[PDB]
Amino acid sequence: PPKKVIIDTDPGIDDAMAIFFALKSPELDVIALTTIYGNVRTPTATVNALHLLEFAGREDIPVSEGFRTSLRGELKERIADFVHGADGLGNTYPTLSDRKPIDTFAPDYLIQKVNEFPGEITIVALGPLTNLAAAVECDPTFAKKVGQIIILGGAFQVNGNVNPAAEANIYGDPEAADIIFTCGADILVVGINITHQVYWTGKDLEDLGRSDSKFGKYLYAASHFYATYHREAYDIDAIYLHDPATMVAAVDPSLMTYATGAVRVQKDGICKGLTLFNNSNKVWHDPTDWCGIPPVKVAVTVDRERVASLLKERLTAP
Amino acid sequence: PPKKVIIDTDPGIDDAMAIFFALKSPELDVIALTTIYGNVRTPTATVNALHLLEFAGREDIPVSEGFRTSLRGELKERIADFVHGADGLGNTYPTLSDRKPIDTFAPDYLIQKVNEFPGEITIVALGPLTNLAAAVECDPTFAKKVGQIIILGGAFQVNGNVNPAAEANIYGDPEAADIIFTCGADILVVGINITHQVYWTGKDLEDLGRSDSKFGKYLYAASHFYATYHREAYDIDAIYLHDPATMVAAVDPSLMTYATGAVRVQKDGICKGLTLFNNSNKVWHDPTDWCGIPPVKVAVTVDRERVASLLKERLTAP
Ligand SMILES: [Ca+2]
Ligand SMILES: [Ca+2]
Repeated sequence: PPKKVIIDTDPGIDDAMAIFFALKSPELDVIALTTIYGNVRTPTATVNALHLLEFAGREDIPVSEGFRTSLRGELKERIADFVHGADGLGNTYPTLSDRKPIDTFAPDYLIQKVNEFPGEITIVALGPLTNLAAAVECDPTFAKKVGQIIILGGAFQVNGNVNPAAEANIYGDPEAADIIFTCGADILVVGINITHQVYWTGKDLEDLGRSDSKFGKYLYAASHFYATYHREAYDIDAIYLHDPATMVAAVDPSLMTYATGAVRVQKDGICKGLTLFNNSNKVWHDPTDWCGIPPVKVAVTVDRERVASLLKERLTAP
Repeated sequence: PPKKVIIDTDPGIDDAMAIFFALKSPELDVIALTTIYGNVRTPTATVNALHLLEFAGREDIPVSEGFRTSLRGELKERIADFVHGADGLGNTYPTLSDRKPIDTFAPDYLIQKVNEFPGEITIVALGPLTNLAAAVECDPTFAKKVGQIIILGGAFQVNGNVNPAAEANIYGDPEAADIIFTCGADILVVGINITHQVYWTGKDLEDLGRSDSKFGKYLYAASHFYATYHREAYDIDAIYLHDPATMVAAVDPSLMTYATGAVRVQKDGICKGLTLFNNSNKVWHDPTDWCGIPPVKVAVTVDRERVASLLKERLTAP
C-alpha cells in the first residue's frame, strides 16, 4: 500500500469531486492525470485538470493530454454546456495559469507507465474510453499489464442519461467502449444503475460549503450550476455523484457487490452506446456475440449511506 | 361479453397451451387463428394450428396463413428445432389431416375482420409481428380500428432468450416490431421479464398429465421435449409459460401491473431485436427517438400464483 492510480478525466464538476477525493484518500497514490473530451473539449479538460492540481497543491502530478476526437476521428468540437457550464467547472471561471501538459500523448503515456509498473497501475476512467482503447489497439499486451480498470459508464438494465438507451461516457465513443469491454483486462464497471443510488441533497452540499475545507468550499461553488441542471432535468433537490462514487470503488471496493460476465456495446443507433451485460447462466444453444468474450466485474448493489458518508468526511476534513 | 379474439401464432408447444386455454375460457370468443413463422415454418404452423382446432373440436374456427418470410423478405426457411421439435409439437408427430387454411392471406384477413368489427377484435400476437405490421403498412386506419393488441415479446430491462439482448418474437422481425410499437394502437406488451416469473414445475406438468382432461393430457405429451430444453439451457426442473401467460392478460388483465410509455426496437446487431421502453415520465433536453412516439402499456409485475393457478384449473377441468 498505497495503490498507484492514473485518472482518465473530462473535468467536469463531478470529475473535480473525484479528483479531490482521490487526493484526500491515503490508500491511493495519484501518479498522473490523463485528459479526454466529454463534459468539455480535450484542451478545456487539460486546462481544468492542471488548475485543479494547482489548487490541490499537488503540482508534482503530470497532466497528459489525450484524444480531441473519437477513436475513429469523429469530431468532438462544439459540445453541450447545460450540465457543467461554459468553463466546465460550473461557470465559476477560475483564474487559470500558464502551466502546460507533459507533451507526451495520453495513450502513449498510459502504455509507458504500465510497462514501468506492471500489475500496479489502476486506471480510473471517468470519461469516454478513447484514450484507453487507443492504448489497447497500439500495444496488445497493455490489457494484461494493467492492474485494474475502473470504468464509470453504461446503464445496465436501466434507462440511459444521454438518451433512454445510452450513458454519456459510452455514447461518447461506443467503438472505444466495446474495445475495452472485450480487451480482457481486470475491469470494474460502475454504471448509472448504481450511481443514481449515490446522491447528495441540497443540505449535503450546504454542509460541504459550511465546512472549513479548501476542497469542500471549492466544490460547493462549482456545484450550484450542476444542482440547477438536476432540478430541471430530473426535478430533484439532489445531485448524482457519478465520478466520485467510481473513485470510492478504487478506495474501498467492499462497498459494492459485483456480477461477473461479458459486456458488449451497440455502436449504431437507435440504441447507439447501449451497454449489454450477460449474467445469464443460460449459456447458450448456438454461440452469441457475448460467447467467448472475457468476463468483467459489473457493480450491482451499493451501500449508498457509506459511499456518501466517505465522500464527505474526506471532503469536509480540514 | 365475450370479447372477440384473433390469435397470431407459431405452434409451438407454449402456443398450443395458449390456444387451448383460450378455447377453455368463456370470456373469450376465438373468432379466427392466423399463422406465422418463428418456432416452426409458416406452412408447419398452419398444419399444427388446423390440427389443434380439430383436437379441440372447434373446427368452425378459420385458419388464415400469413408471411413465410420477414416483412422485408428475409427468408425464414431452415429454423431451430431444439426448443419445439422437428414437428413443432414436441416431437409427438400427430396424425394430421387434409383440412386446409381459409385461402385469404393473414394481413388481408386481419384488415377484413377489423373493419367488420371495429374496436371489438383483440389480436393476441404469440409470434413475430410480421402479419400485423403488413396490415398496418397496407391500411393506415387498421391501428385505430383494432380493439387491443396483446403482444408476447421483448425483454424489458432484462436479458433476452435468443441472445443476451433479444427475445425470440421480436428478433424474428425487428422491422415489423418497431412498426407495431409505433403504430399507435391499444397495445399491451408482455415481455420475458414477466413470463420468466410464470413457470410450471415437473410436478405441475405431472398433475396436468394425471388429470382427466383431453387438453391437459395432450399438452403433457408435447411438454416432454420443451422440459428437456429448459433443463439443459436454463438448468431448471420447470418450463416458462410464455404464450399462455399472455393469454391470461386477455382473460383477466388485473393479474398484471402496467407502465405507460414509448417502445423502440433496434433493427441492426449486436443488439438486433432489443426492445427499449421509455417510462414517459422523462423530460428530455433535446428530442430522442422515443419522443413523439405513441405510448403503449408494458407489463411490469405479475401475480405468478394466480396466473399459474388459472392456467391449470382450466387445463385440468374435464
Ligand atoms: Ca466525467
Ligand atoms: Ca410463440
